Parts: sequence; structure tokens; C-alpha cells
Amino acid sequence: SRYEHIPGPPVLQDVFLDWAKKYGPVVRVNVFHKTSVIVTSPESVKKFLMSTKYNKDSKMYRALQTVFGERLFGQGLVSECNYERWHKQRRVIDLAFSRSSLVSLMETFNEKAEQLVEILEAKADGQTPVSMQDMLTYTAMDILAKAAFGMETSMLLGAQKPLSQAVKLMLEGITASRKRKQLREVRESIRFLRQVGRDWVQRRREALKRGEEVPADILTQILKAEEGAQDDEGLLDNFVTFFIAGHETSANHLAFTVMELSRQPEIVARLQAEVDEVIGSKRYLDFEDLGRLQYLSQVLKESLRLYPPAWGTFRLLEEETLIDGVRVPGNTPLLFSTYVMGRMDTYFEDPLTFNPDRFGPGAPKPRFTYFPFSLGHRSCIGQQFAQMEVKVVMAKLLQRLEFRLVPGQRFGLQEQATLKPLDPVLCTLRPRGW
Ligand code: HEM
Ligand SMILES: CC(C)N(c1cccc(-c2cnco2)c1)S(=O)(=O)c1cccc(Cl)c1
Repeated sequence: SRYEHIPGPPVLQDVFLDWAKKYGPVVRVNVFHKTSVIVTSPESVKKFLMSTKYNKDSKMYRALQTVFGERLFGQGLVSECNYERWHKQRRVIDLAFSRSSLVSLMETFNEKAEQLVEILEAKADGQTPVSMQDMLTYTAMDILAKAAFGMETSMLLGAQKPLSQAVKLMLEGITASRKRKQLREVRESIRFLRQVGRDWVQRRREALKRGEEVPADILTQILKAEEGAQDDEGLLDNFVTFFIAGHETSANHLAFTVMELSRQPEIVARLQAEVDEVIGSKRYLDFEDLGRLQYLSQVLKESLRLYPPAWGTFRLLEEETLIDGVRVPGNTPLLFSTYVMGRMDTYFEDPLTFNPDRFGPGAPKPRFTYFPFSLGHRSCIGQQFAQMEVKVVMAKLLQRLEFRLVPGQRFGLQEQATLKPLDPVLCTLRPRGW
């Protein structure tokens, strides 16, 4: 009753879209364990996301914190809702994301991209069906394992199959929580990953004790953040956090892009020409090269408009407030969705048209209607890491390979925590040059 006055009805994100179009910029939803309000006006996006006065709603994030009694993200960097505790760990971990820290990862990005491309080249008979979803997540996993934790997962070599099963099952579990054997598998998956965390953490401390060389990475900084804890629960919270966040959304984004570009030959031909002109025959992309891939840069932005893996963020409204002419009571979770806003014609002309020119220099920039890495103090720490990562992978693909989506492969979405292609993005492949 306390929310009955708010406009509302008497893939779920598409229902959110229908509701936003039908009911306006402030709509109540009852799908989560708590009534919440989805807010889709730019003014509100700006007001709520671009302020330190508004914090994440812990009731909504507890779904990431613990899954079916089993601690997952805990109080790591994504799911920590206390400002003081968040701010402390953010600033320590920030160091691993400095310009120079990121620049030094170019070798890892290039190596794993080059491995992927050679693996695909060997299958490029225009006949063999290849799951680009699988191949791209293997690549994202291998990049992250090495870049963040100094570990070689070798998923591109077909290793660590149990590990990717664990990730899959726990992600499905986050959404499902919104029988007997599903719960068992999910719980086991979560514990498996935290145990992997302990393993790799042990390996690092031992490396350190034996006075071996340890490059400064994300793991260095999540250890620094926990210098005087009474246990390793915070450490493992952050391990899991970065282990998942550090590859899942990147994988989703890559898969979405390849899927869409597979029906955009004109754009692909343009992307192919850009890559040819800037890197040439080179096998390695420098940092400075990434900047000159302007058209690919725009393509990836447009891919994030239509297909954002991270679809929602929540803030706690503490005091009753008027939001776009709607009275919203105090203690209410507010939902912000780049997915919904990206598909609204009031925000984007022909919203379902894939046009990279929307992000061309001299194009009017989306003013608070596009936020695939969110906005304000709780924006993605991994944003530049991701942008560089996916540019390197995409550029090597485009340099070397032609992709054709196997007929019957759908363009639909599925929700497994984040949004990703429903289908495995099966493609046949041919080398460039006939
Ligand atoms: C295309 C790839 C990526 C997308 C679209 C993306 C999107 C987002 C979004 C929307 C948030 C806000 C979360 C929230 O409001 O609850 C976020 C935060 C975060 N992302 Fe990402 N992300 C990406 C890649 C990465 C990478 C590569 C890393 C790690 C290397 C990462 C780690 C994080 C972390 C730790 C946070 C929490 C930051 C904080 O609150 O201080 N993400 N990301
Ligand atoms: C914006 C967040 C909370 N989402 C999300 C989830 C997992 C990893 C990442 C991530 C961020 N950076 C890298 O990975 C982002 S989500 O939108 O998928 C989501 C999922 C479940 C419930 C909700 Cl409410 C939202």
C-alpha cells in the first residue's frame, strides 16, 4: 500500500523497458524481494548517481553478498554499501588501475589475444562450428587470471573446465534466487571458488616468503586492503569479486559485439580497414595504437548501448523525495538501468538500430542516458582495463579472421546475473585474404 500510488502495472529487463515506456520515468516493481522503483529520467540519473550523498542499497546487494546461505561477493568492492568501508578499499585497489599499471598489461592482453586468434585460425575452414561465446570467455578468463593474480588458467587450452562450470552455476544461482540438486551444485560452486581463492592466495604468500619475483597486480592491492583483518574473509570477498567481475562482463561484451557485427558486413568491412591501416601486419598492438582505433572505439560504445552486460544499479533513498513529480517514500531502493534507457526512443532515435555514428566526434554526447560502467563514485574501477582488453581482442580478430554466424543462431539475450547472448554465438570462420 505504501507504494500503491506510484505508477506501475496492477528477459525481465525488457519488461522493465515496457513498464518504463508505458508508465513514465518513475515506476514501482515488485519482482525483487523488496518493492523498488525504477528511475529512467536523465535528471534523476544525474542527481542520484553523481552524488556521495546517495549510497548503494544493501538489501538489494545482499543477493550478491550471499547466495543460498553461501557467502559470495560478501563485503568486497562491488557489494560493500557502507561508504567508509567502500572508500577505504577503493583507494588502495585504485593503484592497480593507474595508467602505468594498465599500460604494463598490454603484453598479457596481446599474448592471450594472439593465442585465441591462432586457435581460431586453425579451425577456419568455413565449415567447423565454433562457439565464440565460449572462446571469448576462455580468453577473458585467461587474461584476468594472469593480469590480476599472476596465474595461468589455460582455459584456451581446454583446462579448468570444472572452474568455468562453477562460475556458470553460481551466476545462474544469483538470478534464480530472485531444486534440491540445483541448490547443492550452486553452494558447492561458490565454496569451490572461495577455495581457489585460498589456493592462489597461499601461492602468493609463499612466493613472497621464498623471496621470488612478484609483479604488482590487483592481488597485491587486495592484500594491502586487508593488512590488519582478523581473518581472510574480506580478502576472499575481493578475490571472488575481481575473479568474476574481471572477466564476466568483458566476456559478455565481446560475445555481444561479435554476435551483432555478424549481421553488419558494412561495419565489419570498415573495422577491417581501420585495423589494416593502423596496425598493418603487426602482431602486437601498442598502447598508442589503441587510441587510433576510433571507429572500433565507437562500435564498442554502441554495443554497450544496445547490449550492456551490467543492466542495473541500486541506491538507497533515505528520505521521502519528489522524483519527477512522483512522491517516493523514504527507505526505498531506486533502480537505474542503462539497458532500459538505451532502448527508449525518447533517449535514442531508432533505439534498436545499431549505429556507431551515435558516438562519432562532433555527435551530441548522451547526457546521462548511457552508463554501461555506471556513473559517479561507484563507477567501474575496471573500465579502462576492460576498454583496452576488448579493443586488443577485437582488433586481432578483425585483422585475421572472417566470421559468419551459423544460421539458426538467435540474437536474443539471457540473464545469468549479467546479460549475455542466449545462444553460444556459433560461427564458421575463414582467414582474411580469401
Ligand atoms: C565491459 C566490461 C565491464 C562492464 C560493462 C562493467 C560494468 C560495471 C558496472 C555497471 C559497475 C557498477 C556496479 C554497481 O553499480 O553495482 C561496475 C563496477 C565494478 N566493476 Fe566493472 N565492468 C566491466 C569490467 C570490469 C573489469 C575488467 C573489472 C576488474 C578488472 C571490473 C570490476 C569492477 C568492480 C570491482 C566494480 C566495483 C567498483 C566500485 O564500486 O568501486 N569490471 N562495473
Ligand atoms: C551492476 C551489477 C550489480 N551487475 C553485475 C553483476 C555481476 C558482476 C558485475 C560486474 C561489474 N563489473 C564487472 O562485472 C555486475 S548486474 O547488473 O549484472 C546485476 C546482477 C544481479 C543483480 C542485479 Cl540487481 C544486477
